[PDB]
Amino acid sequence: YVNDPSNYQLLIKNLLFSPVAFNPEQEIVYANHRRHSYKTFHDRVRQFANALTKMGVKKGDTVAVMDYDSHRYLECYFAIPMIGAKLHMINVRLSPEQILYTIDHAEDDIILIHEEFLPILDQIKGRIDTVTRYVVLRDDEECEYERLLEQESTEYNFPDFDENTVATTFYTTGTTGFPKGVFFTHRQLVLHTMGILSTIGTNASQGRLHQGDIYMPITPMFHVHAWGLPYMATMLGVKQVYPGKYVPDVLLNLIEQEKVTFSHCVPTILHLLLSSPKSKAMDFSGWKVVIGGAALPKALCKSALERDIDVFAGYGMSETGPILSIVQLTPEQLELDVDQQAEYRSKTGKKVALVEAYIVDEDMNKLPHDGETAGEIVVRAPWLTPNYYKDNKNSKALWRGGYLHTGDVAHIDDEGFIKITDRVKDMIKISGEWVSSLELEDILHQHQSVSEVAVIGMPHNKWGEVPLALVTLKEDAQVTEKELLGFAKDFINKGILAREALLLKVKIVDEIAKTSVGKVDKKELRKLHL
Amino acid sequence: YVNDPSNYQLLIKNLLFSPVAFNPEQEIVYANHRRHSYKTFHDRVRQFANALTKMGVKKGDTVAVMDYDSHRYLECYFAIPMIGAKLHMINVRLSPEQILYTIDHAEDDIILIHEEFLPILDQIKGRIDTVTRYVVLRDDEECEYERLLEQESTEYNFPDFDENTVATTFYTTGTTGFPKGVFFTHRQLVLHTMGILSTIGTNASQGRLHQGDIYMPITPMFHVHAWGLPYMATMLGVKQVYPGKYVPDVLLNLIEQEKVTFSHCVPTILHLLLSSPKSKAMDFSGWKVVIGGAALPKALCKSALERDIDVFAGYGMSETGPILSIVQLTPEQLELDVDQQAEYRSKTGKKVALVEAYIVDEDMNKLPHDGETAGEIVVRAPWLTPNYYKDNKNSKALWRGGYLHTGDVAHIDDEGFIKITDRVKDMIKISGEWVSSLELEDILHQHQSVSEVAVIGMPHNKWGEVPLALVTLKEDAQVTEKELLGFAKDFINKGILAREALLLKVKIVDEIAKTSVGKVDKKELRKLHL
Amino acid sequence: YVNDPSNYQLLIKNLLFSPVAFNPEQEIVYANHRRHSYKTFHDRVRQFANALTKMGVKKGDTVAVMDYDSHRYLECYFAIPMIGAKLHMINVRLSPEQILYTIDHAEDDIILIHEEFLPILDQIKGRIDTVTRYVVLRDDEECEYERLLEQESTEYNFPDFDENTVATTFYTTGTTGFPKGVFFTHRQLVLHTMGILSTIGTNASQGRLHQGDIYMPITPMFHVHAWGLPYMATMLGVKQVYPGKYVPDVLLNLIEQEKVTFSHCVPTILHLLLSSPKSKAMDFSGWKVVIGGAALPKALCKSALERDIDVFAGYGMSETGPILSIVQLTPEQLELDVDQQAEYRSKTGKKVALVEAYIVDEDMNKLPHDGETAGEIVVRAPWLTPNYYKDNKNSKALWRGGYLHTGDVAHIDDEGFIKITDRVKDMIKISGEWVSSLELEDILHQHQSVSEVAVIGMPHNKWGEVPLALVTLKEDAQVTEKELLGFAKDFINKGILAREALLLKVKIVDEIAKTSVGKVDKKELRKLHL
Repeated sequence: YVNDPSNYQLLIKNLLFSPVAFNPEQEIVYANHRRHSYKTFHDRVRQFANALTKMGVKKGDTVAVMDYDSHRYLECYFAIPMIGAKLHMINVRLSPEQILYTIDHAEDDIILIHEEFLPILDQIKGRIDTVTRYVVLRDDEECEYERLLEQESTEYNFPDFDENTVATTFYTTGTTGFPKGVFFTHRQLVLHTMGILSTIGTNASQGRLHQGDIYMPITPMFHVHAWGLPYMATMLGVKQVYPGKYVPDVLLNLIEQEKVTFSHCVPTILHLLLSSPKSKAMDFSGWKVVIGGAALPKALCKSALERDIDVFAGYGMSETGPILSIVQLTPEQLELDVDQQAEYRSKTGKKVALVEAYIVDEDMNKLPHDGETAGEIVVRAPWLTPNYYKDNKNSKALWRGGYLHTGDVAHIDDEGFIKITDRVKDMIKISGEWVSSLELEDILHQHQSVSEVAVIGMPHNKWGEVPLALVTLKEDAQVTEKELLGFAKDFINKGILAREALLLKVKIVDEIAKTSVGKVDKKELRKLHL
Repeated sequence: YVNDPSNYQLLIKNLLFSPVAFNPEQEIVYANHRRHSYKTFHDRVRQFANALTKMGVKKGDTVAVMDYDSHRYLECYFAIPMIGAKLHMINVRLSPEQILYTIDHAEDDIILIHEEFLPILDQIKGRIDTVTRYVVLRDDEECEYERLLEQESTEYNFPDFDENTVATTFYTTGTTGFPKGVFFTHRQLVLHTMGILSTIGTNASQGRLHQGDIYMPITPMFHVHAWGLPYMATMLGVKQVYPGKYVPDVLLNLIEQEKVTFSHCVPTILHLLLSSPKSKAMDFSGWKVVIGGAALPKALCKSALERDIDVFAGYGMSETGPILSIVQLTPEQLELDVDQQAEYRSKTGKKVALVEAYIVDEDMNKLPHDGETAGEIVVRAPWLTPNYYKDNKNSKALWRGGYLHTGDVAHIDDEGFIKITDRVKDMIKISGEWVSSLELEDILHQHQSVSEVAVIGMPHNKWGEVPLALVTLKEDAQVTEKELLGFAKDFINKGILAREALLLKVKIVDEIAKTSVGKVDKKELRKLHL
Repeated sequence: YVNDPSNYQLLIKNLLFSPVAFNPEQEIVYANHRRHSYKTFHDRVRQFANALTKMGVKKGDTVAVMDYDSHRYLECYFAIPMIGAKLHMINVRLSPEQILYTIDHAEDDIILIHEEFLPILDQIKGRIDTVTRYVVLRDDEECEYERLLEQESTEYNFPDFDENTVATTFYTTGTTGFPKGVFFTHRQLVLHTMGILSTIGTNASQGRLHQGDIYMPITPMFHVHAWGLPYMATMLGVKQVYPGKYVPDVLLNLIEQEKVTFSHCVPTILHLLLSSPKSKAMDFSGWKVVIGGAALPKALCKSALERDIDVFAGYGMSETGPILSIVQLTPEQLELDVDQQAEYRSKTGKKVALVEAYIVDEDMNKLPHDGETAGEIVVRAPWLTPNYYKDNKNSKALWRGGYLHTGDVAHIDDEGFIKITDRVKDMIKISGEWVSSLELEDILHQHQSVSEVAVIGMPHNKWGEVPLALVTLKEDAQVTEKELLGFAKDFINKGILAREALLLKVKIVDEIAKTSVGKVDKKELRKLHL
């Protein structure tokens, strides 16, 4: 590759070696395990580059990583792409067969795997080909990664190449029969970091990330590049703390002792942290957790707001950067009380810089943003995956009509706020309208003797797909289906026949199938019940 | 596509419409079901082309087929490639998960499936994407294929395109963790037909296929294009009989009544046909079955020769055309008695026209053809798959050193005869030599109280991989491991320590794992026992 | 040239070193002169390659050959093309001026010429340029070719190149004012060999070439690559005998002593062999001569059939491979008596594999194959010359309408049999119909006092071109033109005015002009008489 120095390429090496702020004394902390300055971080990155070069990794090669959140993952986030190789992030929460399929599909050359992830490999070891070396990662000095790093020198001349070379890749289950692989380039990652920093960094007084913060992820970090946060924090040169195993008590201790101010987690982890007895006497009025997993509930937002936590939501769908929208509060919205606060903070949010985000039905129409007309979200951003890896027809459906299809049905307010109502496949197509099953699930969950509710659709000649409810009862709770029918019929304000209460067809089931991540298997319930 | 008429392209349409001999009165017979002349066959091919065009199949599309041997499969062998689409042959003997993986990998658009293969689809129906239409095939008039054909006209202008467009594809399990997809072009198929017709058609008086024969396959016909035989017979314009379900009594009745003279099957089916009571009073002295499945045994060849059957072996490995070598007997070899006949007819054979077939060790050396020096077979033929579909590193190992690697270890006689001794992965690497486990399996199977034997290797510091035997005993047979050790030690004439009898390590196991095809799972036994 | 080993090229070296059968003990025999095994043949081919390399012959060079049928011509058929050079076959039966024109047009670099062809060169020696070396060939040890071969080693690495490189070329007089040069590639020759072997090798019991035959050409072998037979026999590894001078007694002795079973000759040579006194006590019931020169007569076929000779006809026109059609007899046609045998064996035949062979008038229409509608034969085959060398407008007329024009007018039966009736230029265009002069020549030759007859056309205002007969009388035979007119008028069953007997215009001429090959100079008779 030959490049004229006038022509500038957006590379991750520019993100690391030309940050907004660089403090050599700033420290990266791995929880109760290790602590080293930014200068040591740069030296270790160069050592890792030398070690990867020594093992035969080249520009076209792929390196797979399988561990928790640590300094090693942060070093892999940089060193591998800067060599030019591909960083394959493996979802350790998938089934061993799916993990093996992803490894075979991506054709990884070297695998770095944590010690306590070894049994998962042990049952798919012989099935794996195309892999030459396994590096075992440990939390003590007997780590193979540490022994590999301590042999190399801290001197590397990082090459310059085209900004469109692929840097990272990972696989998402989605709704297809096999996991789909998404990929991004150096330019896309750099632009995502810059745009999100411009969006959330310029807010007046709420939900802003600045150079005085202390960062600590609470998301798995093999999903969606941990929302791009580790790239951003390194760009700001802020203190970074990595917890590892995600134990609520260790997390609370790290927040108290390291003075963490910025984080991102999911509603389940936030609820566990808030309900922990250790947290009842902990100061929380400096913390700005970002909830992005799925559908931050209003009650959880209220409970966090009563603890003086700047909690706000964001949207990302694992092939869109991921960040597309974040709730931002104008100064006259900060003076509202906790109910109006929790109303706004639980929304999907306004689109971030350089995002279009139209609402569109089938045949691509541009339904207005009145605030109640729902439709599928289609976006155009500088950091979208062009297609699926080694796929043709799903790639065509992904970019149908010239826009990326999110698969989420939402309505957009006149002021720009987005409120996601359901998923495209989960919409019940009664007659000629489209009701969202989420509000029926919420209504049925309001019952005192109901634990979990799943709503699906079953064919019906005159009224299309009609709804069906599977409910799980509580301890020593036995309410007949007629009682639940009356409970749902009690509510008002909905369309269709009367209030669409003649076809609820609620049934009581002991258990509801869930994915390996922990999400209801609506497809399967469809297979089981129809 | 624009072509100068002077420039000639080798296409399957030339194979069908410009045969060696064309008799409109010659008939194709589907067993006790249907019987129609060659003119009707051409009309049905044109009707199928029109029907496929009507459903939206185009040049780049793929059509999958799942049924037994019938006129419909013969029509699919032609019509789909002549449109320019890809014919994906699905192995119905694989597990449903493997079948689903192959369907997802090949991205089939339309699936033609037999009725009694429906349950297999029923458990993978929802997992399947990228498929638009399913056509159910039946043996009566309610077949969807027949109803689709009877609407179209018998008039089609078949296009002309580049001879390098892919025509057929199918998947082989091999030794990898996932099935590997191989593909061939129109030119390769035409050249394979022409070369094999030139090779076996020009023999003096034994094992020759000519225009007066009657053809009937006994191989699954989704493997290896049924050895290319259906293409060849259609080229010769000979009578063709398709049995379907492969029931030994129906097969014998078809051979008796249709006067079948040429066939290809596997040793198991041949043994079942020979041992059937119905066959004890059947005339067999016009039949020229070709055995190509795997390792035709000498005893079976003798038993068939005592029934006046011209039985001979052929070699094909599912990515080599498949035909690479066929045994051909010189006129002074026909005067030998049954023992010398069965010696020669059970060999791998001499290479067919336009085949190189060298013997080669690691680092690619060209060990001489002395008759006892074993090595891996590497070939160069006009009908080899260039690589594996959507694969990189296995493709590199397939064509390592500039030759296609068969994976079979054999020795070549000075006269050109090849004798396959084992598989590359199944070789036991004791010390510095390579013993073949097949002869030890044969020796141990010679015991009176032994049913089946599997030989594997287990590590040993001073002598590399050493052999281990897993044996299954007969009804009320109990012989200790020491007795089998002495039985193996009784024989002579082998190298290594004494006769390599200090490490046999024979063990008795109730059952031995087998593939879905019925072959021992040596990899698994390795996983289970070590 | 760089080639990926996966990409296979069809080369003559593959035809020689990868045959159907290779027997090192099989011998090539030059009549009463030399006899050497196939291993010696391969060694001599390598030696000739080394010798040609030593003289400066390169890929683009051309080597001309001028001799009879011998081992040297067979070695030139292989060695020259395998180097990549062009083999120019010179017709030694042409006039010295035509030979000189062909040499100048083809620009030969080295000329190999037999001793007794030296006088022909002596009168055109000074006129020749662009030629650097002359190699004199002799039948004794003083041959320059033998002395050149005995210096080189038997070791050559034959290169691999594109399959579309030109291999052979030769010149045909045709109907143009100067000889026209045709050329073929390696791929075309290999495909011709494979296709004809597939066509004639797969016949049931008549007219088949197999690996147990003994081959001996009786055609000049500088015409039409000797019908491709020497390439085919070498591919089958059969014994080959080369007679040389074509003396009938030497030919009969070779057939008797070498046990020749397959041959190809012309009707004149066959008649000379059958009428020889030596042949009256010779066994002929193993011989399968192929007649392909021109228009095998029915009487000669009957006479050969009474001698128990499997005599059959073939069609080739010197720019079509040459083989296009061969008569093949179905098993129920072998049971007919000698008259019906001679009827079928004298026909042009059915088209061989991969040949289209439509019948077409001017403006390219596709007149039906009823069996009596005549038209010009146009073909599409994998082994047709794209054009004439260094020619433009004749090349356009050769491939007019997208098909190669044979120049022969024939009718095709409903069963596929072709019967050539005349040449396009020799058709008499009376009024609005086209009569063939061949049947009038046959009718007039039936007279008892007639030796030879030539029919031409002369203008006539109201009836287009009308026929004219030039006849030669026998010894002391004097029949007036009126007697011949009445003799022709006696016959019946023809169209046009009455029986087209009012314009015969028969004339008696002492001699009729003939080409240097021995064919009537109809153009010249047109020039002389009109």
